Amino acid sequence: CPLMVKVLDAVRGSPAINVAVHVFRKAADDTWEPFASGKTSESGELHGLTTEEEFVEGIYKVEIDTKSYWKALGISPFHEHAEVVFTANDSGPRRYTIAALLSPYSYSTTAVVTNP
Amino acid sequence: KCPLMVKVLDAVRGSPAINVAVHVFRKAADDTWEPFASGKTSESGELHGLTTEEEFVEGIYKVEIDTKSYWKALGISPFHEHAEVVFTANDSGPRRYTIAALLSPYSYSTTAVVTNP
Amino acid sequence: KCPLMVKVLDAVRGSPAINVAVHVFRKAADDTWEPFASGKTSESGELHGLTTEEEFVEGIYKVEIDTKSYWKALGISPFHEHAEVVFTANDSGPRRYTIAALLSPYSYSTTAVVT
Amino acid sequence: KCPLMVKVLDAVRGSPAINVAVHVFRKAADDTWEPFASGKTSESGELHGLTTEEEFVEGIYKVEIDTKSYWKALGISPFHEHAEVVFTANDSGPRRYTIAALLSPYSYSTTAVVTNP
Repeated sequence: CPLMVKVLDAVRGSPAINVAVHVFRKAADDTWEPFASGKTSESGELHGLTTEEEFVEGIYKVEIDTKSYWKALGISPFHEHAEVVFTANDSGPRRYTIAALLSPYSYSTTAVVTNP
Repeated sequence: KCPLMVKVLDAVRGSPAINVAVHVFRKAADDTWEPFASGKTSESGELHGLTTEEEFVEGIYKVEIDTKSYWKALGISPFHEHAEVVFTANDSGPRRYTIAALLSPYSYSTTAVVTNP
Repeated sequence: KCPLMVKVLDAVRGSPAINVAVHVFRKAADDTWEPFASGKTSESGELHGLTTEEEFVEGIYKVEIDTKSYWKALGISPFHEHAEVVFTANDSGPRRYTIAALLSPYSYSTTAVVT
Repeated sequence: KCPLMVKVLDAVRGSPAINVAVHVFRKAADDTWEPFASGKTSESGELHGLTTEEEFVEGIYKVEIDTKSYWKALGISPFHEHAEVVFTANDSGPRRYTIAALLSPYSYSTTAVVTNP
């Protein structure tokens, strides 16, 4: 699990469940080609969408379908989705995880990176 | 601009919090918090003139924001009773401090920015 | 009364970010982003005049903040290439939108305020 | 499991905040905070097994994080003296509590997630 995305719902005080996660990689033609997709559990965490072998150096992008969740929960959201664009494995392999705290019309993204 | 400013924004409505009790305390020689200044948040959420620059001496200060009052009125059950921030003041010169709070029913974030007059 | 305002702060130095490039795009009918506006962040970190109220159509918008450029000079290698904020503007009608982004070398938070 | 857990990160370094002191106080009937539990944040940046469910009671609590000491060790000048989270525990029934804090030299955020076990 080189990449893991954790999603939490602030207003409900419970992990956000059933939000779509989509991962893209920048290609040589500066175009985003799909990399992986996932579905977040009731624990609020989606993992295993990427393996170390498939993961390689490049500029990625993670999309979280925060729009559909709040319609399902009945809230009108401001943000269509959350996008986190970052270079990966610039100097050797590393472990990247992206945490997202979600509210209607407000969200935060934090990334902690460990070498092993 | 006052040396201490407090701004609160609401996540659920995307608007600044209105009518939130804010309390300021100052440390004492006996390590006991003493009341320093109290205010009521406006609709804009920005409060100025709470403490005068001359009456803002170097020391340890605490600012509290009434989280329960805002949410018990609007109808959402709070997780936090209130938000408290503690910091040193006037270590070197009379700087201006701004304390910004992003408010959510079960979360909040606090940031501090300093401006030199 | 600029409908779109971008506010950027630097948590590491506790001061507003200075000399930050910001770009704004609007989605086209071909589902492709097309440049809409751009600017340069001042010392205060608050930007105005990026767009006009009259020329603010009801479409999907994206805001890009050149986080990598800022922290490259300051000497701390940043995690994020940049910051992206995607939203559907003028869903119910004209209004004022404020986008506030708190920056850290390895984290950032975005909050939206409507007048 | 553990009724209350506190998990802390660092923002500028992109690493968990290690060697950070955590102190928990419980409010008394005399409005006096009693030292309830104290711990040190692990290398993973999280603290677990802080309180027993039997020891945990239905009252107002408080969590303190030693922000000042952490930045002194790493060599960066911090703004905040400490981080304080206050809430009402077991208002209705026993539930799991998790308090998350993301630290930066001049800002920090606190989020709380509660689920019925």
